[PDB]
This record gives sequence, structure tokens and C-alpha cells, in this order.
Amino acid sequence: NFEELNSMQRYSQFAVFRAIPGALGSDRAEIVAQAQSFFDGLETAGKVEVRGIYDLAGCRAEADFMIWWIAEEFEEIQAAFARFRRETVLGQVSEVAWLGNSLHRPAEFNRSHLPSFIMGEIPGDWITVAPFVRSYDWYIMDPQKRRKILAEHGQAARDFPDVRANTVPAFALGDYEWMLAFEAPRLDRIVDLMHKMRYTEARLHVREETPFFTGRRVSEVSELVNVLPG
Amino acid sequence: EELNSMQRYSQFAVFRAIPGALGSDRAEIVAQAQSFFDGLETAGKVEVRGIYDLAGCRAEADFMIWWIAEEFEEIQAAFARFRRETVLGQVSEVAWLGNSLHRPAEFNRSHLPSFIMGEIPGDWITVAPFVRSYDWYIMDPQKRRKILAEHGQAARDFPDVRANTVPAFALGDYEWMLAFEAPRLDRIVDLMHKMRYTEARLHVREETPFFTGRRVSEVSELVNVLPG
Amino acid sequence: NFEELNSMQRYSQFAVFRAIPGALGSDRAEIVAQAQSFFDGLETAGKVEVRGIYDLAGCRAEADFMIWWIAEEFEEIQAAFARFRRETVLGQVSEVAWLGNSLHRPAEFNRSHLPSFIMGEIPGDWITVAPFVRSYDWYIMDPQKRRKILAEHGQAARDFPDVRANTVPAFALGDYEWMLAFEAPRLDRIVDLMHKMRYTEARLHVREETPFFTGRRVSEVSELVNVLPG
Amino acid sequence: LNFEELNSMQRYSQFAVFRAIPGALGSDRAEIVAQAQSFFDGLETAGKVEVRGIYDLAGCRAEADFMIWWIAEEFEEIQAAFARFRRETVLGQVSEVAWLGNSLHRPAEFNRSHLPSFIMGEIPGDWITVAPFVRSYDWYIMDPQKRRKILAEHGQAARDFPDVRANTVPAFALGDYEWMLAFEAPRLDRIVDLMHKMRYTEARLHVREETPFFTGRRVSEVSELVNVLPG
Amino acid sequence: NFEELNSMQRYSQFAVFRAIPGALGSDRAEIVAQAQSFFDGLETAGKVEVRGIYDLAGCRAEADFMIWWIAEEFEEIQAAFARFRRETVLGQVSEVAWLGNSLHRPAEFNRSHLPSFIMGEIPGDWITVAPFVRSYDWYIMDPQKRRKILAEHGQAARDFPDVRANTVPAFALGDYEWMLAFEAPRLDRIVDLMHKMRYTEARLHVREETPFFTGRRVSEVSELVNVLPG
Ligand code: FEC
Ligand code: FEC
Ligand code: FEC
Ligand code: FEC
Ligand code: FEC
Repeated sequence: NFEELNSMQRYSQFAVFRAIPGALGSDRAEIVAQAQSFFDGLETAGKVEVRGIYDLAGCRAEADFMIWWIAEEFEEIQAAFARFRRETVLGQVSEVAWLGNSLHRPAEFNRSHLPSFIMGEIPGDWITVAPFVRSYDWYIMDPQKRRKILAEHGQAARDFPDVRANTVPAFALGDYEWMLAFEAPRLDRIVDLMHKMRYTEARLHVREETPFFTGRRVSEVSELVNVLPG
Repeated sequence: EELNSMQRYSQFAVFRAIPGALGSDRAEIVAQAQSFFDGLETAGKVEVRGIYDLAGCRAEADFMIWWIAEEFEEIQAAFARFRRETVLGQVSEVAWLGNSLHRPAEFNRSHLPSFIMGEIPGDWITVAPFVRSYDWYIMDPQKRRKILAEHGQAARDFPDVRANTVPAFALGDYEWMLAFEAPRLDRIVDLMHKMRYTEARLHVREETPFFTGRRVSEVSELVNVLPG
Repeated sequence: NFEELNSMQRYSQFAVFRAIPGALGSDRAEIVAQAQSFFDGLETAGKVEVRGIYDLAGCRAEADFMIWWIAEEFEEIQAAFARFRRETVLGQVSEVAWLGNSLHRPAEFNRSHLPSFIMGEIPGDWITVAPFVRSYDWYIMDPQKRRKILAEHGQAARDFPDVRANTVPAFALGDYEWMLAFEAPRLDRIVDLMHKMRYTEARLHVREETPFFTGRRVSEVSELVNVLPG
Repeated sequence: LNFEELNSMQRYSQFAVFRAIPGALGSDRAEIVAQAQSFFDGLETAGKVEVRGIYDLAGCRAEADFMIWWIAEEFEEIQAAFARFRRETVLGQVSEVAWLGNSLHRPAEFNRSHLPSFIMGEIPGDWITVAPFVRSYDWYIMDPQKRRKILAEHGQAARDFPDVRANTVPAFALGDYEWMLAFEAPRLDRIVDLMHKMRYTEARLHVREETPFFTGRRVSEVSELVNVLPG
Repeated sequence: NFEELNSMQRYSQFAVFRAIPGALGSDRAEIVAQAQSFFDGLETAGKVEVRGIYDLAGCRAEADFMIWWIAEEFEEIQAAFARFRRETVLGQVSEVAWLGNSLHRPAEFNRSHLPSFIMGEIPGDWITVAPFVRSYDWYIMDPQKRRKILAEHGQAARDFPDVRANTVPAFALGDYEWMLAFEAPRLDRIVDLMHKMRYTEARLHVREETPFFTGRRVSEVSELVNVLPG
């Protein structure tokens, strides 16, 4: 029944940043120590949980890295986000590219469908994040019809148990209806999942699903900072 | 009634912080900004419903001023004065302006904006424009009336979310300005989710950008969070 | 007479400008005097008619003011636009934001429908200008159905005789089919006109109608120059 | 004319639209004019790239100030002249690329006497409007007899505008569009009126995109343009 | 059949860059030599295969050149992409304009249809690259209908065996569904192929297909660097 897990309050934010060429320089040791200190402090304060930091190099123009963090209260994410930008050189030398905000809620029909991060699953080595906006008719549609469509949609993913879904309401937290995050040990599994999921009636009820942000989880800030353009 | 006939223009003036412009020495900037707002209050022409920290809501937006006046020129003067004579306005950029003009509802004359009713502003706010489908206003009137009544019924479980829907024709690119004010952000999220389950959603063309943020108590609160 | 007004050749341009923070400064008396002389000169030269200069402060991001000028030859506007930008402090410190160009022509079915500025009517204290693009099927539609639609469109505006219309062809003069300008003594009259005109069948034949620019006609240049950001 | 030779010849066409960088030109422009004029002299001398005209787009739209229309047998020759203009002239160094409209002349599908004014070797018009074009998805798979009829009525709608010379040119894979369009006339109002009239055609039911438009006046020499540009 | 060529794992990236005016200057010989040694190094490491470097001069605003490279693992592309931007002057004076990422997979119906780069075919002297997004209904269409539509699509290109196609899944690797590249000895044949391919029923099942990037494969880096704006 997952009643407790369906009832908890957790805001989730994908903070996507772009490197400013020429800003970081080549002596990045102090910049890495400071950034690491900032994340250390977040962990100990216990309010904002960093699920991952991601190297988005080569995914798209105008984005380079992403922080996925989660908190019981959105003002806690606000504070940390603002703190990153204001009180760390890394945040001072990066530009905000895109923010994907969401608030976990129970599914309408399948109460066993819960985000990977809510289930406490270890995060995947590879991720793709994107927003979603359903067709205008999607929610006023007869409920048994929508139920059947979502049942097919889930069935279409049967061969990809290794790809972990995170489908989270984003209404009023930006321009979208949902935040999506797919975690997997291998990028090719996410590509193949997305390709297979095109073969679903649910595709007839879609309005927007970009931008996509795809990248590799790093073990520590030093691994990301060293990759960035100077 | 007298409220349905009241004249108030309302403006959501959304601003973006220019990285590197504010610096780390903001004491004088705060005091000057507070004097601007204090001066507005005692002149008594423009009412500031709230100033809002939008940090983390979206790229390219950082804070919002919601102010109201009887005449649009009064808002024009305050907006220009803020950009012209306060450092905070000089080192900020205008991201988006949401303008509206209070008018009665086409059917429900009791439906009145929270700011017209003088209600205390909410800790959390979501602001956005709205554009109906092309066919919406030439629809049969009782059909539209019924659709809007069911729309409102779907919000019954959210009496703590206060709504403001105000005409915005010719005051920019939109038909309506919306503001929802609540004591907790999650109430606003859940209201929008629930309100998707309505026939009115078959008659929508545009509803973005959204701006969501926390009301602050004084300008110092906001200035001290900005990126700098 | 009416034939003379329908056959007149008049180009019209809405030149919308954006202030550049930091360029104008705080000592503006000479800036004002110089701009007043430029427009005074325009008046006396007798080629370009300045119908108004409008404070757009607060209408939209990225615009601050607008010049509405008219001439028999588009080259006369090009010269006045180029001379404004090149030879006045005000034009040097402004960016061009949008240009709305149009060429007066007779209406298709009602040759008594003429732009306010062609009638020679005094300009209104408040204005809204915007482009317009009709649906693809509008002009090839049965002429009698389009005629009836426009007749009803006109009737829906009956309650707003104090709001003066200007509807002018804009084909090939930018990205639009028509330029619109609505002039009124109070802004609320324009807002309520636009709202009422939604209740017309012509709304089913629209493709584009943004950006809108709305503001206050100044009595002299000083009113505008003194409000702009420094 | 030799319609067969005109239809089979290979010519690429590029509308290169530029915007002046504010504050970049300055008030001392003679050296820039002499250098730019020397550049166009060189192109004419080499005989590869043909400049049909340089156009002053003042007052047409924000973010565009002038346009070069040049034509060559080989696209690489346009690439070379375009790059050399930007790289080796101050004019090109202090301007920004706003928009590029590339095309390759081909015979028309039904009326092989319909040829671009530039292929016919006609004097270029004093006024020009250029724009891309993208047809509806269904346009090409349509019954050919139906498409033919629609295009015949389209051409008929322009019967009163023989002074406006058309250039309709394929643009597939040379940018984001299906056609490049250029209409050349002795006065601007003729183009405005032609476009208005052409809305009254069935072809309008098979359109997807037709912007941005770039409209302006042909200059006689580089000096006339450089001296109008915003400082 | 082509079992091995169809099961092969290859990521492909089109990395489109734009020149930063004023950055390169007129001193370029050492920049060329450093870039050449960067690509020589990639070759010797044997992980990332550069299929071509392309001069896009004159194709479109805000793009100037493209790298087409291929690797078994996407992280190897990320590393080369990041190393190009970080450790070569050429990378540092260029801006990322657009990235076009794809992952080779077997065709749905015709497993003899394989990308030209997967077939080991020599790259073409001229290229056009673009993304693709099909209509929402494409993949749920009856399979035999879609098969028929694609067979007629392939038939329409029968006169163009000289233009070699690369159609590659792009799901989750950006905002698109497919990456397309068409390589030929002559540019005019690519234009003619695209024209002809409009005459197919598949065209009724299309949503997005831009931006296009078209240009000439260079024989060496110096041919590219010396044409770029200074
Ligand atoms: C990938 C992907 C997308 C984006 C691409 C597209 O939609 O085709 C995608 C799109 C969405 C979107 C919006 C929603 C939000 C609900 C809606 O009203 O749209 C959304 C929500 C749900 N998804 Fe979804 N998805 N999805 C999976 C992956 C993808 N999903 C995988 C895998 C599974 C299967 C495993 C799982 O349950 O964890 C799965 C199942 C569900 C269920 C549970 C249905 C059930 O089985 O009854 C719900 C609820
Ligand atoms: C949230 C939200 C939106 C945007 C999302 C959506 O469109 O689904 C939203 C959309 C709009 C838009 C445009 C209009 C403007 C009128 C029109 O023609 O569009 C608009 C206008 C009205 N709303 Fe609306 N809304 N709305 C609420 C919240 C939201 N509303 C809540 C709560 C209530 C419940 C009542 C109350 O609190 O006043 C409510 C009811 C009304 C009534 C009164 C109907 C009645 O009860 O008979 C009018 C008139
Ligand atoms: C406001 C407004 C818009 C934009 C909003 C919308 O389209 O709903 C608006 C849209 C357009 C557009 C395009 C055109 C161009 C013609 C076409 O083919 O679209 C356009 C053209 C016409 N309008 Fe229009 N309008 N419009 C008024 C206000 C607005 N109008 C008012 C007031 C009156 C009434 C007073 C007058 O004649 O001056 C009025 C009447 C006309 C007539 C004359 C009709 C007649 O036979 O009675 C013509 C022709
Ligand atoms: C202006 C204008 C446009 C853009 C606006 C619009 O689409 O309404 C415009 C749009 C297009 C477009 C795409 C094409 C490309 C073919 C396609 O399949 O769409 C395109 C192609 C053709 N046009 Fe077209 N036009 N067009 C003229 C002006 C405009 N035209 C004038 C003038 C004439 C008449 C004189 C001339 O032939 O030179 C004329 C006729 C033709 C013929 C020859 C028809 C014949 O059989 O009679 C062909 C082929
Ligand atoms: C050009 C061009 C486009 C983009 C323009 C437009 O779509 O009209 C174009 C679009 C696409 C797109 C997406 C796909 C991806 C699959 C899908 O579901 O969309 C896509 C996929 C395929 N194409 Fe395609 N194309 N295409 C060729 C050229 C173009 N193609 C040429 C040449 C040949 C023929 C030679 C070859 O097999 O390599 C050819 C054939 C195929 C086959 C094999 C069909 C078969 O014969 O049964 C498949 C699979």
C-alpha cells in the first residue's frame, strides 16, 4: 500500500548550470576545495540531500553540469541554490541554464508507482532528466480510459527493470506538469527504453517533453570541475 | 458590487539579477531600496502587495514586485522610478511584466480577486498569464457558464488558496493575469493538479511563464539572497 | 473626400525602442533640448509626420518607448529613423526593439473604414499597437462569408466610438499581414474593447497578434527622456 | 530565350543578411568604404561570384541592417567569398550575421517558362523583398493535376504585377527551408500590393512558414550603404 | 541480415561550433598545429573516430564548423569533446552551437538498411546533418502500414545511390528522435534528394526536422582554421 511513502513531502530540483568560458581558469584547486566544503555542509545540516552531481559534457549546447538535490521544504532548496550561486566561486563562474522543480505525490491509479529517490534506491550511474506536459484532454478523459493507457505504458517498460523511473508533479513549480528522471547503469538502456515507449497509446496525449539533460554521475565535485572549460 | 466596479491596475514586475553587478557590499543598496518603498507607501498611490524571492523557480528570474494602483500611469511612474533612482533597479534586469485591470466576472459577480477583497497576502505565490482558445468567448454563454462553474467546483478542497484572475487584454501579450496565494507551496501545486480535471482545460492556448516564490517581510531579506 | 482618402499613399511605422542602462546618465537637459529640436525640425521639413511619442514604461520587458511617424514615401521614414538613431543622443543610447511597418490601402468591403490617422483625427492620449496575421483560409474564403464576419466584427465595437481604430496592410514590410493601432482617452477603454471583440466569429480566423505595445502619448519629449533609466 | 539552357544551368544563390554592431563603425569610415569596395571589385574581377545587389534594409526590422545577394556556379565559391568578407574586411569584422538564405536554381515542376529573374539575366529591381518558404506537409504528395491547377491560379493572381519580378528557388538542405523567394520591383508599394493580392489563392491553404522577411533598397555602391549604417 | 553490423554499439556526435569574433586573430599556424596534434592524439588512442571536420561557412547564422566523431562509449565522446574545449586554443575560441547525438540501432523492418559509417563507407565530400522527430502517431500505426510507408520512402531515393544515408536513433540524447546525415560527392545531389523525398506518404508523419547543417569536408584542419573569422 506504500501509504507512508505515498504521503511524505519531498521537493526535488534538477539545477542545470552552464560553464562560462574563461571564468574558471586552470588553477582549480581552491575552487574544488570550496565547492566540496559547500556540499559537505549541506550533508551535515541534514535538510538538503544531494542525490547526484552530473557531468553533462556533450549532451547539448548551453549546459555543462547538473545538481539533483531533494528536501522536505522548498525554501531549503531555495537557500542552498542561492547559496551555491552567491558564496562559491563555482557558482559565481557558472550560469543557470534550466531548473526542473517537482513535488512528490501518489500516482492516480497505481499506488506502487513511486519515484526511485522516494524508494531510497541507489542512484544510477547514468541519468536523463526532462520535463513533461500532457495533452489538454489527458486529465478530463474518462478515468478508466486513462487507467488503461497508463497500464499499457507501464507494460511497455517490462524489459527494462534496470532503468529506474522518477515521475513527479511539477505543476506551478515552473512551466511544466511533470519532472522526469530515468536512472540506469548504462546510457544505452535509457535510449532503448525511450525508443520502445514510443509504441504506446499514451504518445497520443503529449504536448511537450524538452529539454532533455543527459549525463554521467560523478563521485565527487573534483571530477566534474576538472572537466569544465577554463 | 462597488467592488465589481472598482478600478485597480495590477502589475507583477519580475526582475533578474545581473551576475557580478550587486557585489558583496549591499548595506547602502538595501537602505536606499527600503527608502524607495517607504516613499511609495506614504505617497499613497501605489500599494505593494508583496515582494517575492523567486530563487530556484526558473532560470532568468530572481525576484518579483506585486504592486497595485488606481491608474496605470501611477504604476508606470513607480516602475520607472525604481529602475531609474535605486541602485537595486539599476543593477537588475526586467525579465517579464504581468499587467492586468480588475473587471467583474462574466457570470459570477461574487468572484472577486483576493487583492480587491483586501485579504492578507499569502506566504507563497504563483503568478502566470493565461490565453483561452480562440473559440472560448464565442461559445454558447451558458455552456461557458457551466464549464466555469465546474472549474470552480473542482477547487472546493482548496479554500486556503486565494485566487486572483484579472483581465489583461492589451496590457501585454495575454488575456488574463492569474495569481494564487497560499500559506504553503504544496497547496498551490495540488490545486493546479486537481484543476486539470476540468472541461475548461479543452479551451486553453497559453499559460506560461510561471513565477513562483516566497513573500519576504522587507527588502533586506531579498537583497541579501541575490547572487551578487 | 472619401475617394481621396482611400487612394492616398501613406506609410506608417511604429518604431519601438529599448533603453540601454548606463548610457543616458543623469544630466539630460541638453539631451532633451537636442531631441526636441530634431522633432521640431522634422515637423517643419514637412515630409515625416510624428503622430506621437509614447511612454511604454511598464508595458513589457525589453521596450521603453515608441515613435509613431507617417510619410508619403517609405524612404522618408528610413531617413528619419536613420537620422534619429545616428544624430540624436536619445537615438544613440537606445536599441531598436521592434518595427511595425504598414501601408495604407482601401478596405475590402467598407471603404468608409479608414485609419484614424488618415482621417486626420487628433491622436489619442493612450495607445495599443500590435501586428496581426489572419488564418490561412481567411482571404480565399467565400467573399460573402468574410464580409458578414467583418460586418459583425465591426458591430461588436459599436459601444466604443471613443476608441479610434487604425487597421493597415503590412504585407512584405516585416513578418505580418496588418498593423493595428487603437487610440483612446483612457486605457481601460482599450482593454474593454479587446475583451468585447473576443465575442466575434472573426476570432476563429486568427494566427498571430503579438507583441502588443501599450502606453501614454507624451506632450513633449522631456516627459519621456526624464523617465528613462540612466 | 533558350529555356533549356536556362533551366539546366547550375547556380547557387545566397541572401546574406547582416546587422551593424552598435558603436563599432565609428565616425571615420572612409578606410572601411575603400577596403570594402576593393573587396567587391576583386570578386567581380575573379569572375566566380556575381553580386546582384547590396541592399539597405533600414527600417524593415530590428536586428537587420543590410543584405548581400550574390550568385555562383559552385556553393563553395559563395562559402569562400562569404568567409573572406567576414574575415578580411573591417565591414565584415564589425557586422554580425543575422540570417542566410541559400538556394539552388532548378526547373519548375510544371511551367518550365517560369524562371528566376536572376537566371533570365534581368536588371535587378530597385526594391527587394526576400523571405524563405515552407509548404504544408501534404503539398508534394498531392495529386499532381491538383497541384498544377493551384499553381496556375497562383500565377494568374499575379497578372497585374508584371513589373514585380519573381525568383522562386529550391532551398532544401541549404538551411531550414524549402524555397528561397525574392521579389524585385521599381517601387515598394508594388511588392506590398502583390503580396496582399496573392493571399486570395488556394495555394494559401498549403503553407507552413514564410518568415522572416527582409525588405530594402538596392544601393549603387558600397559607400551609399556604409555611410547610412548606425554608428 | 548483417548480424554483427546491426548489433554493434556506436555513439555518434555532430558537434557544431561557432566562431567568436575577435578571438582567433590573424596568428593561426600554431593553433592549427596544436589542433592537428589533438586529432592525431585521438587517432592514436583509437577510441574516438573522427569521420570528418566540416566547413559550414555560409550555411546559417551562428554556426561555422562541425566535427563528426564516433566512439563505442558515449563517455569517450564526452571526454574528447570536453578535452577539445578545454585544452586546444581552437576549442577555447569557439562556442558550442548545437550537438547532435545518436546511438546506432537496427532498423525496425529492413535490417539491410545501415548507416554509411557503420558500413565502413568512405565519408562524403559534402554533408547535410539534421535531427528528426516523427508525428505522435507514427510508432503506434499498424506495423505493416508503417513498413509499407518506409519501403515507399526508400523507393523514392532509388535514383540517388550516390547520396549515402545515416539514420540513427537519438532518443534521450538531446531533444530529438533521430539523427540524420546525408553524404555525397556533390551538394546539388543532396538538395535534389531532399526535394524528391518530399513526394512520399511519410511526409504526413513529421513534426520536426531542423536545424540543418550543411558544408564541405576538409582534408586537414588548416583548411578550416584559415577560413574562420578572426
Ligand atoms: C521513459 C518514460 C516516460 C517518458 C516517455 C514517454 O512518456 O513515452 C514516461 C512518461 C510518464 C509521465 C509523463 C508520467 C506521469 C503521469 C501522467 O499522467 O502522465 C508517467 C507516470 C507513470 N509511468 Fe511512465 N510516465 N513509466 C516508465 C518510464 C517512462 N514514463 C517506466 C519504465 C514505467 C514502468 C516502471 C515503473 O512503474 O517504475 C512507467 C510507468 C508509469 C506509471 C505506472 C504505470 C503502471 O504500471 O500502472 C505511471 C503512474
Ligand atoms: C489555478 C486556476 C486557474 C489556472 C489553471 C487552469 O486553467 O486550470 C484558473 C483559470 C482561470 C481563468 C483563465 C479564468 C478567467 C475567466 C475565463 O474566461 O478564462 C478564471 C476565472 C474564474 N475562475 Fe479560475 N479562472 N478558479 C480557481 C483557480 C484557477 N482558475 C479557483 C480555486 C476557483 C474556485 C472559486 C474561487 O476561489 O474563486 C476558480 C473559479 C473561477 C471563477 C468563478 C467560477 C464560479 O465559481 O462560478 C472565475 C470567473
Ligand atoms: C481591437 C480590434 C482588432 C484586433 C482584435 C481582434 O481582431 O479581435 C481588429 C482586428 C482587425 C483586423 C486584423 C483587420 C484587418 C482586416 C482583415 O482582413 O483582417 C480589421 C479591419 C477592420 N476592422 Fe477591426 N480589424 N475594428 C475595430 C477594432 C479592432 N479590429 C473596431 C473598433 C471597429 C469598428 C469601428 C471602425 O470601423 O473603425 C472595426 C471594424 C473593422 C473594419 C470595418 C468593419 C465594417 O464593415 O463595419 C475593418 C475593414
Ligand atoms: C509573392 C509570391 C509568393 C509568396 C507568397 C505566396 O505564396 O502567396 C510565391 C510563392 C511561391 C512558392 C513557395 C513557389 C515554389 C513552388 C512550390 O511548389 O511552392 C512559387 C513558384 C511559382 N510561382 Fe509564385 N511561388 N509566383 C509569383 C509570386 C509569388 N509566388 C508571381 C508574381 C508569379 C507569376 C509570374 C512568374 O511566374 O514569375 C508566380 C508564379 C509562380 C510559378 C509559375 C506558375 C505558372 O504556371 O503560371 C511557380 C512555379
Ligand atoms: C533524405 C532522407 C530523410 C529526411 C527527409 C524526409 O524524411 O523526407 C530520411 C528520413 C528518415 C527517418 C527520420 C528515418 C528513421 C526511421 C523512422 O521511423 O523515421 C529513416 C529511416 C529509413 N530511411 Fe530514410 N529515414 N532513406 C533515405 C534518405 C532519407 N531518409 C534514403 C536515400 C533511403 C534509401 C537508401 C538507404 O536505405 O539507405 C532511405 C531509406 C530508409 C530506410 C530503409 C527503408 C527500406 O528500404 O525499407 C529506413 C529504415
